[PDB]
Amino acid sequence: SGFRKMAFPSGKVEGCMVQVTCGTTTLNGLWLDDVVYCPRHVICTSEDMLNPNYEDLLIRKSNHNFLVQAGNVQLRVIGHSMQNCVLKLKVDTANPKTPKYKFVRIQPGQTFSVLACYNGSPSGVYQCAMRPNFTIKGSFLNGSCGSVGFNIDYDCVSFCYMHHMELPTGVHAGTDLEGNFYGPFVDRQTAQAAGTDTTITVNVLAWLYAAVINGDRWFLNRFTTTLNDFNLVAMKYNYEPLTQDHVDILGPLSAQTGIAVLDMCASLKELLQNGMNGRTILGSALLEDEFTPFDVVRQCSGVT
Amino acid sequence: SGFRKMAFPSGKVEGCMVQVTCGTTTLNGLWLDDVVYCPRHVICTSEDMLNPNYEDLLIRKSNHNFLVQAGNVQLRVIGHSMQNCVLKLKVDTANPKTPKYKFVRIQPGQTFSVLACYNGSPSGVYQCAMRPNFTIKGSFLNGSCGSVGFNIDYDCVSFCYMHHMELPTGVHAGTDLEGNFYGPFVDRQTAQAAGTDTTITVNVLAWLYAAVINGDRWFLNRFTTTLNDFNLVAMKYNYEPLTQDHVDILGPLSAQTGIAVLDMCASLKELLQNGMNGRTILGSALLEDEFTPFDVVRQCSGVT
Ligand SMILES: O=C(Nc1cncc2c1CNCC2)[C@@H]1CCOc2ccc(Cl)cc21
Ligand SMILES: O=C(Nc1cncc2c1CNCC2)[C@@H]1CCOc2ccc(Cl)cc21
Repeated sequence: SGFRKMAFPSGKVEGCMVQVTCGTTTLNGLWLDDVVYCPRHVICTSEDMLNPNYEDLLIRKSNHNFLVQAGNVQLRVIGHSMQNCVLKLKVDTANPKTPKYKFVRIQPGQTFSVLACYNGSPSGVYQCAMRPNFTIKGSFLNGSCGSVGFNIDYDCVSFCYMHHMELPTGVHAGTDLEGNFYGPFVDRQTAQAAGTDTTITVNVLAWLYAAVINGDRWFLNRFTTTLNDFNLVAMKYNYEPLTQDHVDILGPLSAQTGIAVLDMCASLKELLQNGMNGRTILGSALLEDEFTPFDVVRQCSGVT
Repeated sequence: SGFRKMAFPSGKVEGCMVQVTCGTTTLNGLWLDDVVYCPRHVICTSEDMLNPNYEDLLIRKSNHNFLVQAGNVQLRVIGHSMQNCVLKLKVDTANPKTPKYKFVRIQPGQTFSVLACYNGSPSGVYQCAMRPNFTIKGSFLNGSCGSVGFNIDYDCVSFCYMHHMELPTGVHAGTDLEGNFYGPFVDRQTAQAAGTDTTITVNVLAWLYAAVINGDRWFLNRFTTTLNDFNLVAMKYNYEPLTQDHVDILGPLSAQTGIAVLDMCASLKELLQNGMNGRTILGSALLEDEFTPFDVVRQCSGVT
């Protein structure tokens, strides 16, 4: 028992982190097979970030201008190409620690682990959610760019995020591993609006089921609701609308606990309208939305 | 910017996890150099746990009864000894992935990362605190015993915890890597009282400094207090008494923010007496005590 904000073991990803330097800019790269992936802004100076023309900036760079260091050894760069907002540096050596991997574009509301890195070295790992507005609330300092987010399914690492930018609001923005930004963001130093963020309703419900499994049951009530009535409340409290697709993925948790999805929706409705009344759920005084129904099933069953 | 409950990268520890089986009991072991460390209750059946005589139970076991599997290969056990509540299995092969390491006994209030494992395989990593009552609030299912807690300082892994038991309250108890339980616990299936738990005051103050660094400043007030007045309030709210030693370790955070330790104590006093008034600090609606002053300095500076 017990329920924690658990990250995936980061070993398979640590073995892929390298340092990439171009001119005076240094950031993190991801070495998979004979390719190193990093944010394309490694070719910019601070002044270039105001309005960069990446095609023109990259044209002035050659393979020998990209310094790639893995641990203490230097990698020989034999090719370079830009794909959307990432640079792909072809190296003459395959990473011997390359795990089985995939590049995946996650959906808003999905969770992943971030391995925060500086100078190609890992400092920490944490679990977070891709917000419905395509930002992440990470912990990233200067030099953290190129740090990646991922999920693991037994021996396969599905890379889903690469860190690029911190918005003036202190929230974070990045790309998938093909260099496409999540959200409307561009890699320029210009104030960019992240949309209205909402609470990931399906995740909160999954976390309420995780609380029932671990013994926190005070929030259970004698009521029920409909998907329509619940969504009227969710919209009022800036929660994402719950669909039958969301109800479907809550099925295993509904089965284990014997608490129907709409009954759990009624508990969530009362918590939204009345608050916690100074009480806690799984050690939190607010409604947690950073665990998906899959995360709750995985943690409660022991998937290694 | 941003502040997360960050765990240490778990790679160095993943390379040390093995599965240990003795009879019908399987749990996790820690392979360092030519020794495998695991909870001594691996030699018990469920029935034996009621009132085990470990000296007598171990006497019936020989080296060949301890099955140790690392990944897919079997390790040859050439010796066995009990040290307090851990078994040390001498193997004929040194773990080639043994990182630089130390065995350390942490103090109550200190934090560490847990690599939860099942059948010698890592499933997740999370950061937690050793409670003032020597329990931890982990996330451990059946088969998680032998999972370890640790800290990392550049290339050295200081192992501080090995998981052994879940109390009837759902909280967790374990030993240091010499097999000494943290707290008054014994490895027997008998209801055991964990003392009154308290909030780790120095950690809450460090986390308030981390909030100021990241922009959450609403809780700052025009007041100050004394160590005596503050401790009268801390005792009322079941907080640990703050000592000059605690004030001393908050020094770097006090310097960075320009907010004197007793001024931050006054903010904490008002938060204890009045609550948050429906507001959040670093995305939490309660006072977080799972970040030490060292953790806040490390995360805010970027120690890899
Ligand atoms: O956001 C950026 N980096 C950064 C990333 N993550 C955390 C932190 C920082 C910098 N301050 C400390 C915290 C850079 C600098 C600003 O101008 C731009 C513009 C576009 C892009 Cl893609 C990147 C950047
Ligand atoms: O606590 C124990 N294991 C366990 C450990 N962590 C999490 C969970 C469990 C079991 N239930 C699921 C969650 C075992 C069984 C109970 O009797 C004892 C008595 C003493 C000792 Cl050292 C160990 C144990």
